[PDB]
Order: sequence, then C-alpha cells, then structure tokens
Amino acid sequence: TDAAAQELLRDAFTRLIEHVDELTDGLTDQLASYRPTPSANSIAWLLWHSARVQDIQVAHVAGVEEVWTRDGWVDRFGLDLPRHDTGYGHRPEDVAKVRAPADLLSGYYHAVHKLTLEYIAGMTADELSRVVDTSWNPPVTVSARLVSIVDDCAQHLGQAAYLRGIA
Amino acid sequence: TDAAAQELLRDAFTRLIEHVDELTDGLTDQLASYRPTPSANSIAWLLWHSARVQDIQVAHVAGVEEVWTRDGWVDRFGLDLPRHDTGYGHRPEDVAKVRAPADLLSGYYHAVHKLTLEYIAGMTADELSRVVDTSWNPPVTVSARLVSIVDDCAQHLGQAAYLRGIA
Ligand SMILES: CC(=O)N[C@@H](CS)C(=O)N[C@H]1[C@@H](O[C@@H]2[C@H](O)[C@H](O)[C@@H](O)[C@H](O)[C@H]2O)O[C@H](CO)[C@@H](O)[C@@H]1O
Ligand SMILES: CC(=O)N[C@@H](CS)C(=O)N[C@H]1[C@@H](O[C@@H]2[C@H](O)[C@H](O)[C@@H](O)[C@H](O)[C@H]2O)O[C@H](CO)[C@@H](O)[C@@H]1O
Ligand SMILES: [Zn+2]
Ligand SMILES: [Zn+2]
Ligand SMILES: [Zn+2]
Ligand SMILES: [Zn+2]
Repeated sequence: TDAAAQELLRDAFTRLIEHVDELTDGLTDQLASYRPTPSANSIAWLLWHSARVQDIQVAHVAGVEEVWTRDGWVDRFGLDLPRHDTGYGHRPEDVAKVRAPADLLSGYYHAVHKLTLEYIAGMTADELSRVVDTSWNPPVTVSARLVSIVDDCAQHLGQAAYLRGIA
Repeated sequence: TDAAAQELLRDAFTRLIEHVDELTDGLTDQLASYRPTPSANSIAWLLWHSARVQDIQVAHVAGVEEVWTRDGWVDRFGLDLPRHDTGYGHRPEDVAKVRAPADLLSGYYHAVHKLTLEYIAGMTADELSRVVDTSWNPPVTVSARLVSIVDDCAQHLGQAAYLRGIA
C-alpha cells in the first residue's frame, strides 16, 4: 500500500537529477558563473543551492549526516561560506562566492540523489505523516517537507534552464 | 491507504497555485509581456503555458473537458492562437501573442487548480498505475504523467519568478 507514494517521490526526485544532467552537460566555467544582473543567481548557485536544500532536508528527516560533510564535498568545493550554508537568504556578495566546476556540481547532486533514493525506498504512510521538529513554527509533516524540497528544487532547476537560454 | 499519495499530489499542486498568486501581484502588462531577450519567454507566456499544460493533461487523464474551453477562458483571453494551443513548440513570434491581464492569467490557473484537486480527490493506487501512453518507452502511467506536470509547471513558474527579479 506504500508503493504508490514511494513511486511518486522516486519519480519526482529523479526528474530533478535528470535536469542536473541536462544543465551540466557541456557547462563551462563562464556560463556556470554568469549572472544577468549583479543580484541575480547563476547556474552554479542554482545547482549548488538545490543540492544543498535537498541534502540538508532529506538528511534531516532520514536522521543521517548530510552528504556535503559525510563525503567531504564541502571541502572539495572550498566555498568562502559557512560550512552548512545552503544559500537560503544569500545576498549578492554571497552568490558570487559559489564557484565550482560542473563535474563537482553534478557529483554532489548525484550523491544527494543516492541518499534521497535510499530514504524513499523505506517510505511508509506512517513516516509521511510523522511531524518534523524545526525552528519554523509551525512544524510540518515529512510529506510536506518532501513536497517543499521538490517544489524549491524544480523551480531553481527551471531557472537554471532559462538562464542557459537568455545568456 | 490512498490518502498518502492523494496528499502528496494535493500539496504539490497547491504550491503551484500559490506561486501563481505571488507572480501576479503587481504584474503590469509591461512586466507580464517583458522578454529579457527577443526570443525569451515572458511571464505571461510562462503563466499561461503552465496552466494550459496542467489543464490539458489533467483533463485527459481524468476524462473530462479542459476548463480552458468548458468555462470559456479561451474566449475571455481572445489570443490569436489555435483554440487548444498550449505553447509547446512555440516560436518567438508565437510567444509574443500570449498577452492577457494578470487577473485573467490568475483566474484561469485557479480554475485549472480546482479541476486538478477534483481529480486528485478520487485518486487510487490502481489509477496511479494505469497506462496512459503505451507507445512511449517506458510506458507512461498516470503517476508519471502527473509528476511530469508538476515538474514542468514548477520549472516554468520558477522561471517566471526569476524573470520578475531581473526585469
Ligand atoms: C524558488 C525560490 O525562490 N525558493 C526560495 C527558498 S530556498 C529561495 O531560494 N530564495 C533565494 C533566492 O531568491 C531569489 C530572489 O528572490 C530573486 O529576486 C527572485 O527573482 C528569484 O526567483 C528567487 O529565487 O536567491 C537569493 C539569493 O540570490 C536568496 O536570498 C533567496 O533566499
Ligand atoms: C521546462 C521546459 O522547458 N518544458 C518544455 C516542455 S512543455 C517547454 O516548455 N519548452 C518550451 C519552452 O522552451 C524554452 C526554450 O527551450 C529556452 O531556450 C529555454 O531556456 C527554456 O528553459 C525553455 O523552457 O519555450 C519555447 C517557446 O519560447 C517552446 O518552443 C518550448 O516548447
Ligand atoms: Zn558543523
Ligand atoms: Zn531555494
Ligand atoms: Zn479545437
Ligand atoms: Zn513547458
């Protein structure tokens, strides 16, 4: 009885990592860092921020360590940003710090996707209704948190696709 | 036992209509029709196309009429485009034909949202596994079709929010 919700989640998150593959395909350093205005986000920022949001929030509900630190991606990126920064609330001067090659942007997201698939494989209705304690009143259910991740990441991955065109 | 999958879908589609409300606040015709480059999509196009894709694809799987025609939104818009056009495959000159006030862009999407929630409210595991395209490889199920809609619409609504910020 849990297969239907598991499949919806697996498919939705798969669409995200598929987009990462399209966006990083042939993605150069210049194009990845391009910003149409000094306050706009770059492709590199959108890929990094999406992966961070998914990693930190999936790891939170799964009760495990984020891939970012567990496998040393934070050190491979070497960003001049706090160690657990996700990009939420960044100012333009923070956006400019997000500099990483396409293969690192893709490798990190693929590791986040593997973590995500592992968590979804054990999804139950009971887990989807579990309340998740966060600092943001109100708490939310696992289901709402997962939907929030897909919605945020799909929006940003869409923005990155639009950027590749308008550049 | 269908509640969990119904809730994932209800929540995901609700996020989309919330984005529509944010995007149409303060959306003048100059802003709605703005294209950052001569060929780029406008906010109006992104709102209209997202609603059209969701309407036509949900109406198809649900076996009901699209609200675009059922309630005469197509006539209120009065676009110089075919009656059933969704914008898929539009050329730059076709994108320019999508012009409508924010109130109509929002009103149509809200009608599409209502239709979508009505279909979700009856959704079952058996329906989610029903094959809607036997010719594709792999064959397309209702579940995958719905995920495709959320993913396309979330991407485009994200693009619209990005454009609003760079205008
Ligand atoms: C889909 C989405 O927007 N999700 C949220 C939640 S995680 C988000 O990511 N906000 C960050 C994003 O804001 C962007 C900013 O507002 C632009 O003006 C707007 O045109 C974009 O559309 C919007 O993305 O980048 C900023 C740094 O440049 C950060 O300060 C923001 O926190
Ligand atoms: C998220 C997504 O792209 N979904 C597809 C399937 S529905 C879609 O909407 N394609 C239409 C879209 O293409 C855009 C175009 O390629 C840009 O270069 C790219 O930068 C954008 O990201 C992309 O959206 O606008 C065109 C009219 O301007 C139409 O010809 C296309 O059919
Ligand atoms: Zn720490
Ligand atoms: Zn975000
Ligand atoms: Zn017709
Ligand atoms: Zn589309």
